[PDB]
Amino acid sequence: DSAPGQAAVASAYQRFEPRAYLRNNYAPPRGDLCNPNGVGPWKLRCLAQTFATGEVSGRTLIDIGSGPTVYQLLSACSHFEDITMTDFLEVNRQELGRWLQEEPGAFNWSMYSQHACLIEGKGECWQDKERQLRARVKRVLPIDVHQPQPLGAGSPAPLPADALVSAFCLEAVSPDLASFQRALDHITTLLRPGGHLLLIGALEESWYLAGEARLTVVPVSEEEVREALVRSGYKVRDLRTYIMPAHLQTGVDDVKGVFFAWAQKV
Amino acid sequence: AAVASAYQRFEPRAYLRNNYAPPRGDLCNPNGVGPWKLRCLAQTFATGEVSGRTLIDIGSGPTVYQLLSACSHFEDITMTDFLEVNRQELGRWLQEEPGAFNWSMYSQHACLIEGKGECWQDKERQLRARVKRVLPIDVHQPQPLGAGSPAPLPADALVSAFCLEAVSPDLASFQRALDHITTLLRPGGHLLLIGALEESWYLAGEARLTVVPVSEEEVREALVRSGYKVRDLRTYIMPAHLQTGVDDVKGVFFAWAQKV
Ligand SMILES: Nc1ncnc2c1ncn2[C@@H]1O[C@H](CN(CCC[C@H]2CNCc3c2ccc(Cl)c3Cl)CC[C@H](N)C(=O)O)[C@@H](O)[C@H]1O
Ligand SMILES: Nc1ncnc2c1ncn2[C@@H]1O[C@H](CSCC[C@H](N)C(=O)O)[C@@H](O)[C@H]1O
Ligand SMILES: [K+]
Repeated sequence: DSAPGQAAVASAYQRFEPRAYLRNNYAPPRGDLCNPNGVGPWKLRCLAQTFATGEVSGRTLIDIGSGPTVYQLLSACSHFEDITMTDFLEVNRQELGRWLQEEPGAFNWSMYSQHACLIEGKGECWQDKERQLRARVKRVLPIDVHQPQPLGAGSPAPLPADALVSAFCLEAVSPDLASFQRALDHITTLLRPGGHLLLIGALEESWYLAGEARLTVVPVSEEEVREALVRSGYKVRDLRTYIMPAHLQTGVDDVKGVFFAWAQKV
Repeated sequence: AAVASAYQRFEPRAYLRNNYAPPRGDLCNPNGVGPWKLRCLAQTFATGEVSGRTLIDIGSGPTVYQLLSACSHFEDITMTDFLEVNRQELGRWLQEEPGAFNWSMYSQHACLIEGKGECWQDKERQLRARVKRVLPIDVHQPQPLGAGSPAPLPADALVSAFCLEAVSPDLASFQRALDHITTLLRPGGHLLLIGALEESWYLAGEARLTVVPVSEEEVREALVRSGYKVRDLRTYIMPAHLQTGVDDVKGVFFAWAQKV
């Protein structure tokens, strides 16, 4: 079973809104980094503090379902010299490309880049951060989390990878907890034993709007998320919860919170 | 008595490209003169020992960077300059009009050095908040603001960057103009002064201006001669890659002194 639900999301995402998605989630005021209790700051804080331990370093990194965004690698690029970026839609790989080349009409991430520099407290100016990322991002490859080999056979990516990053993928492209738990299993086939996984997801989210489609996805929870990481060969080192305030409960989702997980593969 | 007429020819927008656009205004290299200046101010304030209610910025010119670290410690500050073209240029930045100079790059790097987690927009609007007025001034006057000015004298603290040395023909009229502004300060109030070292001229478009060449120890002697006690005085040595054709400045000094 379970392949029908998956096919439902692949359909829902063919209506996907590359630049509309950014304007409505990462441009102000939904993305206001001035607010220190808010959600942009929190995600970036979790990423900066985790790499601050230095215990997550190496050679190769893979972003799992990057979408058309980068904030999730900002604090992370000073620590890996080979970044792999991935998404399922060509039109999202193409919007990232609009940003690696530095065109006008590419999304201005600079206000995230600065906040990350501020949190890391190393004196870095956001332009050198943005130059570092554009150096280390070596490839941008198609991804499907529901395959047994998510990039395909003989993929370009240097494998195994030393760590993994993923923001709002699995709980957002999986229709049932079984689909999730197996997708989490698929990407760990890419993480070398002893490497680290950094995850960010929605909590108790069952429906959201990708372009025009109203797709159906798993109401996942903090405790289910732990249980699923252990089930796949990790030990959970960190697991933090953000409670979604009233200021951003549009009517686009039933998202009640967001979680960050740091787990290491045994 | 003979006074620097040369300043009516001073283009503000060309001074701004000369000094605060890159290379000198590229804050990415941290051995550079821009970062260095901002550090001195943040460090002096992070002590909390400079604090109060009122602050006056003398010879501000068309610049604002010198109050970024400052506005978190004084609720009422006023900015001053001799020339109207400059008070107008501050006007357009504080009121957010167009044609206004983009200072964000400097706000950004001040939020970075302090490390309060500050949004650089919050820093900018806190300053626009706390600037109350933009008044003219002549530092050679025994009273440089005129009588009965809107300003709340005596201030808790003063700031001045690249002013006195850039407006005095010789050491003594500089030493005089320093005397002239100490009169503006509450005893026990603090002075934060930045200027050029062994500079003699600089360019501001068509204007070609004259500076008296001063040294670190000369700069110290003049502060005690005005009734100050220096709690810090440091020197930046202008590196080759910032020696362009806009002046002959050889270094930059910073001073933290307390009126006794
Ligand atoms: N089978 C598949 N296999 C592999 N990859 C697939 C598959 N199917 C689809 N993808 C690709 O996953 C990407 C999901 N993408 C948007 C979803 C998040 C969205 C959901 N609603 C709650 C949540 C939203 C985001 C922000 C917040 Cl705060 C909230 Cl509330 C992540 C964006 C980026 N990573 C980000 O961090 O913003 C997308 O680019 C697909 O193309
Ligand atoms: N006689 C005088 N009395 C007081 N200020 C004067 C003056 N003659 C010129 N000035 C001002 O002193 C400034 C010197 S350069 C401006 C320095 C400024 N604080 C900065 O950081 O860039 C000029 O703006 C000029 O208008
Ligand atoms: K000068």
